[PDB]
Amino acid sequence: MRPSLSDYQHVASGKVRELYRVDDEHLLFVATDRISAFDFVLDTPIPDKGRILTAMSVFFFGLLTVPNHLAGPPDDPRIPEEVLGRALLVRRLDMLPVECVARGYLTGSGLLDYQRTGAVCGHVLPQGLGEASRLDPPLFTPATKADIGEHDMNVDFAAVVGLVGAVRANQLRDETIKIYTRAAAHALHKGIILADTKFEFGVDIEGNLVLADEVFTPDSSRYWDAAHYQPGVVQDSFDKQFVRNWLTGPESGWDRASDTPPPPLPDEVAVATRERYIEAYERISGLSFSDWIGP
Ligand SMILES: N#Cc1c(N)ncnc1-c1cnn(Cc2cccnc2)c1
Repeated sequence: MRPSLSDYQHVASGKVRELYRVDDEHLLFVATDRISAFDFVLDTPIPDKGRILTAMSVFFFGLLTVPNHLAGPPDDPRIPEEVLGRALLVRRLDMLPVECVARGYLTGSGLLDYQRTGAVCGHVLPQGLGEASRLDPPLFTPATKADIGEHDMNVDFAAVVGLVGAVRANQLRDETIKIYTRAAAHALHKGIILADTKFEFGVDIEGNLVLADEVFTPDSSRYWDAAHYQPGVVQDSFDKQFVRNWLTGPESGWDRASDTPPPPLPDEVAVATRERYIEAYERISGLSFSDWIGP
C-alpha cells in the first residue's frame, strides 16, 4: 500500500508548496492547489493546479539534459494517494543559497532596477528599453531570499561569487542561461513566451550541480501568449490574468492599495483559471492532461 502523508515529517513550507522528509536521503516535494496574486495567497484554491504544475515540471525536467533531483517516477509507491499527481520523490541535496533567475524580457523588478539605475544585477543595459523589451542575450539576474514577508533581493554576480565560490558562480550563470534558452525556444515554438524563470540548484555528494525545486511552471516563470506579445505595455499573465482582473475590478469590493487580504474568488474565475493551466500544459508538452495520474 501507499504510505500516508502523516508517515512523513514536514520540513518546509512556502506559499503554495510543501516539503517532507521521506528518509535520510529523500524528500517528498508537494504542490498544492493554492494560488498567489499581488503577494497574497488567495482564499480560493484552483482545482487540479498542483497536479497540472507537477505535470509541467516533469515535462521540462525530461526536456532538459541536465542532472536534476527527481528520484523516482510520478507514480512511485513512496508517494501517498492523497498527493498522487502533485508530489514527487526527490533526492536530498545541499542547496545553494541563490535564486537563479534568467530574464529574456525586461519586466518586474528587472525593469524597475533598469528604470532606477540603467542596470540590472550588475548588467549595464542599452538606453531606450522599456516594459516587455526583448533582452538578447538573456540576462542572469540572481537574487537572495529575504524576510518571510519581503520579496527576494536582486544581487549582482560578485554577490553570487561571495555566496558560492568563483568557479561555482560561473557554473550557475552558464547553466541558468543555457537551460532557460532551451526551454524558452521550445515554448515559443508552441506559442508561449517564457519571459523569465527562477531556478534553485543544489549539490550532491560528489560535488555535482543538480537542478532542484520546480522548473518552468507558471509560478516560477512568467508565461505570456506569444500571439499577443506587444513590447511597450504590460503583458497579460497567461494563467493569472482572470484572477488579477477580477480582484482589481468593480465586482470584488477590494482595494489593492489597502493591502488588506483580498476576498475569495468567484467559482467561475477559479474554473477558468484551471482551464488556462491545462491549455498551457497541453500546448507545451504535446500531452493530454487527462492522462496525468491522480488519486
Ligand atoms: N527541491 C528541493 C530540495 C532538495 N532536493 N534537497 C534539499 N532541499 C531542498 C529544498 C529545501 N527547500 N526548498 C525550497 C522549497 C521547496 C518546496 C517547499 N518549500 C520550500 C528546496
